Amino acid sequence: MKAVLNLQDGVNACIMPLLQIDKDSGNPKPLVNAQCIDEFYQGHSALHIAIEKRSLQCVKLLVENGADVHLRACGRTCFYFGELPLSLAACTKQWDVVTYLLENPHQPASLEATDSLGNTVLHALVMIADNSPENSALVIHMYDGLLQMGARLCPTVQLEEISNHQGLTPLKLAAKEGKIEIFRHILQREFSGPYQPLSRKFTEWCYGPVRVSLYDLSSVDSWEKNSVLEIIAFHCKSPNRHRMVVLEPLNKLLQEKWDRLVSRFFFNFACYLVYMFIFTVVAYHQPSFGESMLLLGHILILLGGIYLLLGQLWYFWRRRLFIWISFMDSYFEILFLLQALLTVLSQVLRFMETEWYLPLLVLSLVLGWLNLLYYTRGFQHTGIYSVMIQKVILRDLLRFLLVYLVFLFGFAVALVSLSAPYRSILDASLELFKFTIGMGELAFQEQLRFRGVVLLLLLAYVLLTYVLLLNMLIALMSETVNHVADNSWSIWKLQKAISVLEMENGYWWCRRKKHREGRLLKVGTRWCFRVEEVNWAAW
Amino acid sequence: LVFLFGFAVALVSLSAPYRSILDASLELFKFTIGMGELAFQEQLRFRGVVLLLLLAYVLLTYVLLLNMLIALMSETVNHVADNSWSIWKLQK
Repeated sequence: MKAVLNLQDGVNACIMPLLQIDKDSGNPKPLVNAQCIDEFYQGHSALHIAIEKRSLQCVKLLVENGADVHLRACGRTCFYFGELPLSLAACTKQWDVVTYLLENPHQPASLEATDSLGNTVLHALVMIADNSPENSALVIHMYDGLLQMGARLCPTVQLEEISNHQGLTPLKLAAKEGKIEIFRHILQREFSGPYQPLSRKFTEWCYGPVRVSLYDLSSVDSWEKNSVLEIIAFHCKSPNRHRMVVLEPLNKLLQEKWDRLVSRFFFNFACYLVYMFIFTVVAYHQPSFGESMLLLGHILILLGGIYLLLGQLWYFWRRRLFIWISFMDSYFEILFLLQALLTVLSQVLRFMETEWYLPLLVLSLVLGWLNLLYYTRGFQHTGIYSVMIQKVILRDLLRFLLVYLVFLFGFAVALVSLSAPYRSILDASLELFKFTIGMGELAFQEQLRFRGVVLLLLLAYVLLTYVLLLNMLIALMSETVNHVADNSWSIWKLQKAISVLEMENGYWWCRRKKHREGRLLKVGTRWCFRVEEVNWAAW
Repeated sequence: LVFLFGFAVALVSLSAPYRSILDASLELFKFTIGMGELAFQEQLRFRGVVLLLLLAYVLLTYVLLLNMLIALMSETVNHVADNSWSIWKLQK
């Protein structure tokens, strides 16, 4: 290794005696496939050094002498290249080296090898990719080159259908990690010519600016498990998961599924409005002819609460297991579960005959209408700007409230201790808050117990609560006036995609079957989806 | 409107507002102009929870108004660049 590890071009002249000095002399164990044991470069060996040095004669000589090509480096900020000499050559843009490594170097390398994680060269190229305009060209060029060469060498195996150790493929791995640049290229691979079979888009006809294409569909949820549509929507922690859903193969597919399931959305909306009206009417007409209807209303409310609780439970601990929270996009499922639990908790007290049921029955009424805003997503385009909520209030408003509560309680305790409350601090605490939203009461105590000393301290609480509000407003404005983007269409489309993917399964009591999109077309010896596209940017 | 009606009917059902819904709706709306009451009375059996409902109502109203103001500011930022004189000329 130290002989190879050099920067001079002439150091290849000293390995010539060493080739046969150790080869034909003892060495029960092999001579050249030695690996480092430093626990950070376990398996680095000597071939990796030769390949990394941008050298071609050294790697030729080592392979000729009998070096092993299937040697993996383990250990190790790390540099992940695929843990294989072929993957290392591919990732470093060495066409001459990679061609020789698998064409005929004696004991040729395999294009379908693993690296103890299930990844192959195609997985490694996707994983190291980037959204930068420079790396994308290299990744696409090498991916296409290796794909073309695989058919030339071994056309009996599909390199792009080899599963990872997590059940993933390069197409799905590019979607989970968020590599949009290599994802879009894979979805729209043309390859017109002798390499037509290894393509995914088959243009049908073109006339003027109009084109008609047939996209291949290995990314449809129906008749598939762990499909690309679920990975891009559920098992994806990336900020660009919304920009990967407006691509041409997916946009029309989601639109034709949303148009099919738009009646059930409003049917559920109506079935929820009727339930809320009945609940409000029953709650208003408290017991403290018409006596028979009250029992029926209570039974209906209990049944509705049980149904909602069962639905939310089946959603949580039976389908979206291993949620891992990530980012709280399920902002309304928790509220639905809370309302469903509170309703049944309030209604179960009839057997207990406890007067404490009245407050809870009120709370379920407050959340119910508050949950009605959930359905404001399919109603026209309403919801494109409704997503301007819960942007930073999850973080900024939390700190604002934490500071405000401390500044409230400290001043309240100070006012109580200094002094017109007598023994209770609740009165002063509520008066301090009423001084903000309402009118309040500003006076010199009760002209007793010294008095007047407490007034000077009150002049600072108002200033603090004013400046905190000003800072919060400034932060909110500075997060909106600048950094403003028209990327709302993508957010609304992602919300509609999630809703469509949820409604496709059906209800927990009547599991509806699946429906496959596209027709079983054939292009040569393949389900396809026809998309028209009009673009007046010709030339 | 739906927020105000839901809170008013909840407060009416809980027994601070009193009697019917229209007067309760007036009491809830009065908080928006600036004047409000938070004494929550003392003869009410279910006190405290009324205070929680009022706090939730005022917080929701404030956040809704802030979001509306932000949307108005964002909209006015866009179409202010070079359309002041032309509209007046078209009206003339």
